[PDB]
Amino acid sequence: MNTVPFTSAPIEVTIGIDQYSFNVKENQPFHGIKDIPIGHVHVIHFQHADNSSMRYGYWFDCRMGNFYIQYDPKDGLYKMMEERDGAKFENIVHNFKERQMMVSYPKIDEDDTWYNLTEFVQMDKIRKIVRKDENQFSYVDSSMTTVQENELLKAHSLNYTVINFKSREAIRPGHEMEDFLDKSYYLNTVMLQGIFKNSSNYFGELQFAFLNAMFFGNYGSSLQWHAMIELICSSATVPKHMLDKLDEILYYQIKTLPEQYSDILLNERVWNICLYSSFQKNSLHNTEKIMENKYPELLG
Repeated sequence: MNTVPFTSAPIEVTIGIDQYSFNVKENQPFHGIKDIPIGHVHVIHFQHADNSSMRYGYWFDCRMGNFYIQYDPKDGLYKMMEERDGAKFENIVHNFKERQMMVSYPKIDEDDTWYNLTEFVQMDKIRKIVRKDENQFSYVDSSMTTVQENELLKAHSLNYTVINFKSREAIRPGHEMEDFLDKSYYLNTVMLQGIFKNSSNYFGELQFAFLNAMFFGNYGSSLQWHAMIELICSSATVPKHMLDKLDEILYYQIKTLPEQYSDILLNERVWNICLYSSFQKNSLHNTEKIMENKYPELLG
């Protein structure tokens, strides 16, 4: 299907669906979101009126089942659920009067923003990162730490591939100076060939990390997104089309960020290195341009 119904909206909440956002008044007859473009992952996210620091939400793919949202009194949270296929369900969810109480997913923008933010993101990879369980959708919130964050402090965590520059996995014995300065071995042998297998899987996790940082204020995800960028930029040897694609991917991401700088969304230190010092800095034409236009404060 392409509708995500809500049982009701008993409490005031700001609802995000992908990059769009609307407010639902307490007990306003609201019964969900209709006309969702099938065949991209999607994310629905929530922020309550009384809670500013806490965002929470669900990544899902409408091709994998029928999902709906139900408010849980115990928890005071909106929860995603799966509903088994059925004629009766279809008939209530597609009823004209019911659909009049739903908000329509906005007609696609000519920049094709969502597709460009999620081109490489795949629901099955998302489930491997977030939690392998009985649900086909994945819960994320502002507080979830990453496996990496969990180790820096020496199952409810974000299992991103750990990208550790100071680690011995980054340095070949006998190449201590070379691999410290040039991350090509780490990027190509360890990460691309060993772990991700290809650049699409690498970009998928980079895109997912970015979206979590942005929609949930998840710092661990911001950390991951920056690390994945810096790993490419600080490698003297990068597969040909990978560099060109990265500039385009980053451009859309920077474009979608809020106008107000936030140090949990953009890392000034890393961005200054990538844009102005890194080996691949010249490959980031479009990204550099929008970064300077949008956030001159951070850059000089």
